[PDB]
Amino acid sequence: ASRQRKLEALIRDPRSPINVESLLDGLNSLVLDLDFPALRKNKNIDNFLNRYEKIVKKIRGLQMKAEDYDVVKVIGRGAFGEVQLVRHKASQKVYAMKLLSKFEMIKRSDSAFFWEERDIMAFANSPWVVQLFYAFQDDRYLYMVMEYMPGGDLVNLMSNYDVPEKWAKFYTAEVVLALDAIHSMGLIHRDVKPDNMLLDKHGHLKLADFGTCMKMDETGMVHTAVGTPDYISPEVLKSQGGDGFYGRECDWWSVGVFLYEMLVGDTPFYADSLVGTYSKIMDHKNSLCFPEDAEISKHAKNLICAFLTDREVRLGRNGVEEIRQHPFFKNDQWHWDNIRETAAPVVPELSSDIDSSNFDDIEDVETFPIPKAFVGNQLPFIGFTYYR
Amino acid sequence: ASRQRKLEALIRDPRSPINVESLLDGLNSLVLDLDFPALRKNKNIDNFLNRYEKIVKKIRGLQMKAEDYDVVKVIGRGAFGEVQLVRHKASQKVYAMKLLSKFEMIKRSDSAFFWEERDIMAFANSPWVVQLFYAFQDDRYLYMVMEYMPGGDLVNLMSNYDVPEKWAKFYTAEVVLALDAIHSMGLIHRDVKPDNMLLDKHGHLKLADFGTCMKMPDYISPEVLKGFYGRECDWWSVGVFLYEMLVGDTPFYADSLVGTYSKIMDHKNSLCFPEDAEISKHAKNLICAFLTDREVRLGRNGVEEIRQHPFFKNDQWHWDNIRETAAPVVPELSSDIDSSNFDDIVETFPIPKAFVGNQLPFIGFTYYR
Ligand SMILES: COc1cccc([C@@H](C)NC(=O)c2ccc(-c3ccnc(F)c3)nc2)c1
Ligand SMILES: COc1cccc([C@@H](C)NC(=O)c2ccc(-c3ccnc(F)c3)nc2)c1
Repeated sequence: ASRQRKLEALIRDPRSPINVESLLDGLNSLVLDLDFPALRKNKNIDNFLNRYEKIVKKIRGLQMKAEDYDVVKVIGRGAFGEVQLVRHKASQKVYAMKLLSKFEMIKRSDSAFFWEERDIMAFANSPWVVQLFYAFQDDRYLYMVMEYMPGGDLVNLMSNYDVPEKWAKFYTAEVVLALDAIHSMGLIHRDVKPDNMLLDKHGHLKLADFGTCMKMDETGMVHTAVGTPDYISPEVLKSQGGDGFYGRECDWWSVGVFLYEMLVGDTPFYADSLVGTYSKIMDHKNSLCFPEDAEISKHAKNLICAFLTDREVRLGRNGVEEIRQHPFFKNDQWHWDNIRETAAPVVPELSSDIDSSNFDDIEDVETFPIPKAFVGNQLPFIGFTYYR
Repeated sequence: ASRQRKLEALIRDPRSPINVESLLDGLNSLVLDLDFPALRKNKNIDNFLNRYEKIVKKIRGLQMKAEDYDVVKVIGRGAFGEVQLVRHKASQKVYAMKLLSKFEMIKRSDSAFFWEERDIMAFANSPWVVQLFYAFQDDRYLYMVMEYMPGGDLVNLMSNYDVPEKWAKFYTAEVVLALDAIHSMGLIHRDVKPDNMLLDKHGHLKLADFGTCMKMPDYISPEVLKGFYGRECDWWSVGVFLYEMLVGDTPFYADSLVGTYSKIMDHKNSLCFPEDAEISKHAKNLICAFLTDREVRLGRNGVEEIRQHPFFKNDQWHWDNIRETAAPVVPELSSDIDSSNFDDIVETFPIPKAFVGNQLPFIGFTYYR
């Protein structure tokens, strides 16, 4: 039949919401939401659960789960969970596994952010994005098994090394190509910073933490929770108070803040309080001054000022090409088409497959209540499971 | 990787409860049970339905449905629905489609019977069972698309024809082989009768109506008229069937129902063959062999003792080739929608306040051959 080929095409497609893994999540979520002593007083619910008792226990055994991975060490912490350095028990392969608590996401009213984060890492097929091999879930958490990045974040690098300009040219250029890939996918990052810039086994850049990512409207804009204030742009610091819009330019601001921090040493709009940091970002024409002691070229000064302006005249409105032709980026080391295949400034010297010397030691769990009626706490997480 | 091959094996298997069609039923049922104005006041339910709004409307369009079939005529009626003679709009192929109301099955507390009925017709792969090509559903009904049997039931045949013994030998033997196939599958029919015995385009037998089937009042046996009971209760009804064709009336007939029940319990005394009736000694012997107490009945120790009974001897057919020989009454049918051998023959669920789950018993019913 002509309709049956169209139906089988939808189920085979991994982007589709009615794939085999998503359909299995629907069944697991339905049984998890229904299987309680109170809800089994309903005749329809009791007879359904008894039919699907044995097969759901079988599928839970066969499907991927937290018990398949040994937790080596906690390597990062966030709002709704943590990032664990893990080893798969069967294959002995090392991964970085991000956890996200379902209770905390439901409680704090933020349970849509992970969809774009899963899709960016799973489906970008880009060397600038951290690849997602497996996504899975249980009653408590969502899991995202990713390629481990043993070189560590760019906060680690700036603390340990006094960064010269040739190194800054490299890492900025990689950030430019990384954001261009995200902008090409139809997305604004909203939270570009050294914490979200990770270094691989070879010392080359990939981006992680795509929680603040939102898909652009048809114009190239987006219309509500924010990152750290040091790297946030002034147009974002007005839109948060009542409606407001902003485009890809807000990411390019943060590249200017990033390029300032490596060369100078401190953040350009730094203050003791948070209110001071916000005020300096709004007054960026007057407050942006380069320290006289600081070792910075004229071209790098020019590029930071080109990024750190009002949105309407900023560098990166009219494509990436104007950023790429800027004289700062000229060198006799790499070109734009081959930067990721050249030798990195800092190649990590790693002692083992579970070496986390480039990550700092992380310092050290309420569940859902057993409900009276149907609440549907697992329904927002149907479709999350993914197998490469 | 070893677990993923086992998981994909379960989903590919059409007998399995977690196949692709059953998983799609789970999604459709979840959306049907949840999509109401009251339940959308829950944030989790509203955001789930908005994600799966467009794709569920798309799958409902692509999947099989009642609108794909033109209803020619209603050919039977039952407790929870009807049997429609139908034609598929695309292919122009004629089928018999059984409807079953979801409201009536939920209300009267009987919503497990259809599983064995679907599985018997879908998966028997036997010439004695009516084949199920497609099973599907909507919010209101379950549907079972079957091969049309234009020869009609054996009630039709006994009314129209005065049935001789050579004809009775044939139709009884086909019933014996038909029940043997059902008994081989691990099932007791519980309701063997002329209404449930249909004749195909060639005048050969298939069984329909497998509602009373479970896995191991004119026609009901005395052991059922109280406990537990085996395959022997079907073999009683073959004796009642063989009596009705040769004699003309039911052996334990009464005016009231209470009279019919009493005569079945007193079957040693009440079973008398009319003196006017044209019946052999061997056919008398076989009816009496079937119409006894369960403990000494014909058909306890396999079908072989029934097959070797002298009544069934003839110079027409053998047991291995009976269904390939010429039938007694071959139907003379004028068209693919001829229903001359069939006689001429709606409250919904309330919009609920909370989650009730009225579609949950019907998850897994959809089947595509
Ligand atoms: C809002 O809920 C959250 C819960 C947990 C964490 C976070 C944020 C703060 N962290 C990340 O997104 C994040 C994700 C991957 C990695 C990573 C990737 C590859 N190799 C590594 F070695 C580490 N690092 C950091 C947020
Ligand atoms: C449970 O509620 C019910 C709802 C409707 C009906 C019935 C029972 C009484 N009828 C049947 O089962 C039944 C009878 C004949 C045919 C059939 C099969 C093939 N070719 C035909 F021409 C007719 N198919 C099915 C019960």
